[PDB]
Amino acid sequence: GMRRTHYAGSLRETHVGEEVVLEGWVNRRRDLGGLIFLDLRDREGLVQLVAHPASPAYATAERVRPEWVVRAKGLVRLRPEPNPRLATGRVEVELSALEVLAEAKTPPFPVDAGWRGEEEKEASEELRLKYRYLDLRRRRMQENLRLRHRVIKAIWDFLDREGFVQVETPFLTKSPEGARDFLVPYRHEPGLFYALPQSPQLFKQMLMVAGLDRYFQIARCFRDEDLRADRQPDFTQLDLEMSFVEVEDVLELNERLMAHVFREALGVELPLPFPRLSYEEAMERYGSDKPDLRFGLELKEVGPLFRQSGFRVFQEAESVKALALPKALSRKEVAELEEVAKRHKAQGLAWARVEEGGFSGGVAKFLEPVREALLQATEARPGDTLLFVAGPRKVAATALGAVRLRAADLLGLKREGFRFLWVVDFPLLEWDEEEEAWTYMHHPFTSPHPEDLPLLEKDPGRVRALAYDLVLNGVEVGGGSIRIHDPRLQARVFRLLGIGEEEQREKFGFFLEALEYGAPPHGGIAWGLDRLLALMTGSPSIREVIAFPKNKEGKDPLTGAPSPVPEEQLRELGLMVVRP
Amino acid sequence: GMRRTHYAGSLRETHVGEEVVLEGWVNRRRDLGGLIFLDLRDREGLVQLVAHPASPAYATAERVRPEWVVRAKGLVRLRPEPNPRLATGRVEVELSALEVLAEAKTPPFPVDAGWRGEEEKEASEELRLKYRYLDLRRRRMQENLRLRHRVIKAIWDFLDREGFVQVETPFLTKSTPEGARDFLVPYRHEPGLFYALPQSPQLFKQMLMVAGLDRYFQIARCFRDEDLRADRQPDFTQLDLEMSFVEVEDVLELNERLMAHVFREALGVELPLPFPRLSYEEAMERYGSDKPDLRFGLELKEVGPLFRQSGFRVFQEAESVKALALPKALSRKEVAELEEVAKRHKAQGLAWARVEEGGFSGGVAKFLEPVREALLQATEARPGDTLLFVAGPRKVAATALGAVRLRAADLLGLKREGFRFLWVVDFPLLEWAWTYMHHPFTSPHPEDLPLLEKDPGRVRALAYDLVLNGVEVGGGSIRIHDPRLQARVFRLLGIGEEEQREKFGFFLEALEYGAPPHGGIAWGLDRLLALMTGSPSIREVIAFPKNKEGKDPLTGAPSPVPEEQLRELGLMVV
Ligand SMILES: Nc1ccn([C@@H]2O[C@H](COS(=O)(=O)NC(=O)[C@@H](N)CC(=O)O)[C@@H](O)[C@H]2O)c(=O)n1
Ligand SMILES: Nc1ccn([C@@H]2O[C@H](COS(=O)(=O)NC(=O)[C@@H](N)CC(=O)O)[C@@H](O)[C@H]2O)c(=O)n1
Repeated sequence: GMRRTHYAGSLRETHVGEEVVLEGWVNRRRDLGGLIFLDLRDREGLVQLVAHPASPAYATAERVRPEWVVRAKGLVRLRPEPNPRLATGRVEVELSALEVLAEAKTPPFPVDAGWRGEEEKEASEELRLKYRYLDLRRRRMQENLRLRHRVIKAIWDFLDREGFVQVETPFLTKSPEGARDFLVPYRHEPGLFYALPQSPQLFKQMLMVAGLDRYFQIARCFRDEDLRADRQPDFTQLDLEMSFVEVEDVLELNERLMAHVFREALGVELPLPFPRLSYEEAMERYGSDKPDLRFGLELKEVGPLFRQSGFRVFQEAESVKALALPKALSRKEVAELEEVAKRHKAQGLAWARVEEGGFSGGVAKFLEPVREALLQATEARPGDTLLFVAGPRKVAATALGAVRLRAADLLGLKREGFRFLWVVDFPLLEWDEEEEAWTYMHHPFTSPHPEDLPLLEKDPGRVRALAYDLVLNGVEVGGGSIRIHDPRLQARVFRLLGIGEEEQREKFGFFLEALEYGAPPHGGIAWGLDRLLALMTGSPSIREVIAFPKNKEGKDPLTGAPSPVPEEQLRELGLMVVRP
Repeated sequence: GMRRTHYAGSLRETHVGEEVVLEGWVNRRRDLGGLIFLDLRDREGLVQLVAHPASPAYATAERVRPEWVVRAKGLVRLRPEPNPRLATGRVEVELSALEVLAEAKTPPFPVDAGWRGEEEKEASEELRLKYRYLDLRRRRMQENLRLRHRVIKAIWDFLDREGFVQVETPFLTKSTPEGARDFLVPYRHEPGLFYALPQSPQLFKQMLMVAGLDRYFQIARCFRDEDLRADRQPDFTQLDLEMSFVEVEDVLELNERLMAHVFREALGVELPLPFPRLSYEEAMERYGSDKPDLRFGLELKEVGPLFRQSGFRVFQEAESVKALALPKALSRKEVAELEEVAKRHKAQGLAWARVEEGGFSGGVAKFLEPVREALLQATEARPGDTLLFVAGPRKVAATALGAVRLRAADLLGLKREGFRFLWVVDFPLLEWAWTYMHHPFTSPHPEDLPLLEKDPGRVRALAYDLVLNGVEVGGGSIRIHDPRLQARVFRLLGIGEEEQREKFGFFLEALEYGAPPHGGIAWGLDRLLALMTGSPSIREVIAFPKNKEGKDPLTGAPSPVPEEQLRELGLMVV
C-alpha cells in the first residue's frame, strides 16, 4: 500500500506514541538551539516535525527550505507547550528519518499563512493567475474547490434519488441565449464551423421528446459576451429538464434540491418554501427583478398624492416612488445617491429631512402640504431622509431601487445569511428603453401563459410567460420556464419575435420538426453554479471558485492563451486574418 | 403535485384496485372483440389500457394513433391471462378517461418493438442520427443512456469515498503545435489569436498535484481533430484521475477496485480481483498484441530454437518462429484465409501442418518430424490439431500470428463471453531518432535510469494500459516530478530549450516549485460503455454523437455562418 500512514494535518493527541510516515510540503522552517522545526503541510493541514542533532534525520533536515516536498518518519509526542491555533497543535513528530522528494525555489507570493490560521495579505490577482498552481496551495482556495466538489456530489445524490438521468450533450454543435457564439472551424471544408453551446437548451428539450422524462447535467456553457460584470467566457450550469410539469412542480423540486445542497455541503438549513414574488411585485416593492431581501427599505408609490401639487415634475410623472432611510444624510452622500439615480436613467433625486414636527432640506417645502398622508405611506420617523424619483413606472422603480442598494452600503447595514426567492410571472416581452423595441426576457422556447394566447396577436405586451428566476441575495442564480411543445404555437411565437419562416428553418428547423412527433409538456431550469458557489463562500468573484479561470479580459496568464498559431496551421483551415 | 400517480411501466399486481393517472406515448393500438387496446409507454415500460364500449374514453381511444402523447385515467385490473414479456404483464388499466396532449406524425422508423420485448429491425444509422430524438425513444437506447448514468454515479460514489476531489479544468486553453491537431476557437477581440479545446486534462491534473490536492478526478471531455476512422468521435469522454505519493501498484490497485465497484453497481457483474498483469514483452510473446483478448486461449509459442539444425532454411535462419495449435483440422480454404491475414500483417507467409496420432501431415510436415517430441511438448498439441507457423523478425512474427490467432477464433466458433480485464505494464519508454509513446512526462523505471543514455531502447517506463476483451480502455503512468530528470529526458529526445518553453514552459516552471511524486490514468468512458453493452460502436452509448464522418445529421453542423458573423471575428475564407 501507500508509505503514508496518515495525512499530516490529521494527527491528534490520540496518536501519541505511534510511529507514523508522513508526506507533504514544508510550510515553514525554524531553527532553535540546534533543533530544526519543520511545519509539514498537506491538504488536511499542518503538523510540527522535530529534527534533533542526534537523529539520522538531521543531516537531511538541514538542507530543507520552504515548499520542499519530504517524506518523514517518527514518533508522535506531545509538545511541551501546545499551539492552540492548530488542529494538530498538541502534538509533534520526533523525526527518526527524513527524505527529500523534491526541492523548490521561493514562491512569488506566500501560501503558508492560511494553514496557520493567520490572515493572508492580498496578492495581485494577475500574479495569482499566472502561478495558479501555487495560488491553489492556499487553504482558502482548496476549501473553495472542495466545497465545489461537495455541492456537485450532493446534486448527483439528490437528483439520482429523484429519478433524473444525467445525459452529456454535445460541445461541437449547431451555430442561443442572448450572446455571440464561439466558433470552431471545420478543417475539411473551409467556410464550415461548429459552434460551442451557449447552453444545452435544445438538446434537453429533445431528451423530453425522446421520453427520458427527467434529465440533468453539470453543463459547460460558452458565451462570447462583453465580459463586463465578472463574466467568464465559459461557465458552469446545473441544467435540468422535466416532463409533464407545471411551474409549481419545477419550483418545488428545485427548492428541495437547494435545501439539500446547503444542508449537506454548508451545514445550513434553508427554510422552505422560498418566498415568491411576481415580476411586477418585485419591481414595485424593490425596483429590481433580483431583489435583495437581506434588508428592508421597500419602495412606496406616492404618485397619487401629487395630482393637485404645484410641483410639475411630480405632478406630470406616471409614478413617483419614495424610500425612507433611517439616517440624516450629509449633502455629499445625497449627491452620491443622486448620481447613482441619474446613472439609472432617472431625471434626478429629491431629498428632505424628517424632524419632530416639520421637514427640512431639499424639497421639504413641497412635502409640507401632504405631510399626514406621506408619513402614513412611508412610516418615516424623525431623523430620516426621504428620497424620490419621478417618472415612468419602470424607470422610477429601477432608479430608486439602485439608490436603495447603494444606500445599504453607505449606511453599513448588516446583511447576513442566504435569502432565496423566486421571481415568477415574467412578461413574455421586455421593453428596451434605448433601442425602442420589444425583446424577449427569456429565450424563444418559453411558453406564453395559455390564458394569454389570443393576446399574442391582439396585445403582445400584456402576454405573461411561464418563466421564473431564482434569486439569492440580490443575484440571479437560476432561470427557467415551461416550454412550448406545440409546433404551431412555437412558430407563432417565432413570428411574434420577428423571425420569419426562412430564419426558423435555418436556425431551428430540426427542433421544430421534432415538435411534430409527439412532444410532451415539459419545463426546466438552469443554475449558475459558479455564481452560487461564489455566494456560498462569500467570494467577490467567480474566479475564486474556478480552478483555472480566465482574467477579466478572458485571457489565461498561466498558459498564454489565447495566442497565435503557426501560419501553416491557419492555412490548413482555409482561413486568413483580414488586413486592417 | 404531479398529475400522474405512477410511471406507466411501474404498475404491477400490487396496484390492482387503485385508480391511477398515467401520461405517456401510444406505443400501438389494436381493436379486438369490440375492445380497444392501447399500449401506453413511458421510460419504465409499457402498460395495457383497455377502452370498453360504454366508457367515456371509447371514441377518443379509437382516434388515437402511434406516438401520440396522452393522459389516461382508469382502474388497475388483473388481465385474464398475463403477458410475461411485459413487467406490467399481469395487469391492465380499464379506461375511464383519455385525453390527447399532442398528436404525432408517423415516425420514419419504428420505436415500439423493443418495449414489447421483440427484436428490432436494423435501421439506417444515418436515418437514426437525423431523427436521434426519435431513435432515443427505443428501449435499447434508453438502457444504454441510463447505464451510463449509473456508471458515472458509481464512479463519483467510490472516488468520493476514497478521498478524491472532482475538479473541472479549462475548455478554452493554449494551442500547442504538439502532435495531434487542436480544434481552434477564434478570439474575437484580437483577430489572429485562438484558444484551443483540450486534448486531455493532463497538464492541469498534474498541476493539481503540484497544488497539493493529493487526488483528483474528472469526467472529462477531450477534443482531438484527427482521423475519425476506427470508430472515433471528434470529442469523447474520459474518466481522468491523478494521485500523489503513489507507485504503479497504488494506481493499479485503486483502479481495479473502482472498476469492480462500477461493474457490481451498474451491471450486477462480479469481477474477480486482482486483474491479471502482463508486461508488454510477455503480452507480445504470448498473444502478439499489447491488447490481448483473454476470452480464449490459443497462446503463441516461440519455437525458433527448435529448428536451428533443421534443413528447412526459412525456419532455421529466422530470428523468431512463432507457432500456434488450433483444436480443429482446418480446410485448405481456412488455412489460406489465415495465411492472407498473416501476410496482411507484414509476414512473409504462414506455414502449416496437421497433427496426426503418430506424426504430422501436410504443409511443412516433413521438416517437423525430426523435432516431433520437442515440438509437441512446446505446443502441447494433440492429434487432430493444426499447427500454424510464422517465421521472421520477432515483432513481425508475433504481431502477425497474433492477428492470425484472432481471426482463427472466429473460424473455430469459439464462445467468447464475459469481461476479461488485464493490465499491460512495463512498456518501453521510447521507440526509434528517439520518440516517446504517449506524452513526455512519463517516468522511466528507476532501476533503468542509467540506461537512459547508454541503451535507451531498453529503458522501461512506469506506464500501464488497461485492456478489456482485446480493447484498450485506459492508459496512464507515473509522472516525472524531478525537473532535472525531465530535462534529462528532453536532452535524450533532442528537444531543445526553446521548444520546451514554447510547448510546456508554464508546466516545466511549475516543477521548479516542488512537485510531489504523482501518477494517474484515464479511461475511455465511451469505449468502456460500448463494451459493457455489447454495442458495435461508441455511437450507441452517446446521446447525440456525430456520424462516422464527423458531421451531425441531426442539426446539420458543421454549417456556414453569415459573412457578418465571421467578419466580426476578423477572419475570412481564403
Ligand atoms: N454568463 C452567465 C450567464 C448565465 N449564468 C447563470 O445561468 C442561469 C441560466 O442562464 S440563462 O441564460 O438565464 N438561461 C438558460 O441558459 C436556459 N437555457 C435555462 C432554462 O431555461 O432552463 C442564470 O440564471 C445565471 O445564474 C451565469 O452564471 N453566467
Ligand atoms: N480517441 C480516443 C483516444 C483515447 N481514448 C481513451 O483514453 C485513454 C487514455 O488516452 S491516451 O491518449 O492514451 N492518454 C491520455 O489521454 C493521458 N492524458 C492519460 C494519462 O496519462 O493519465 C485510452 O486508453 C483510451 O481508452 C478514447 O476513448 N478515444
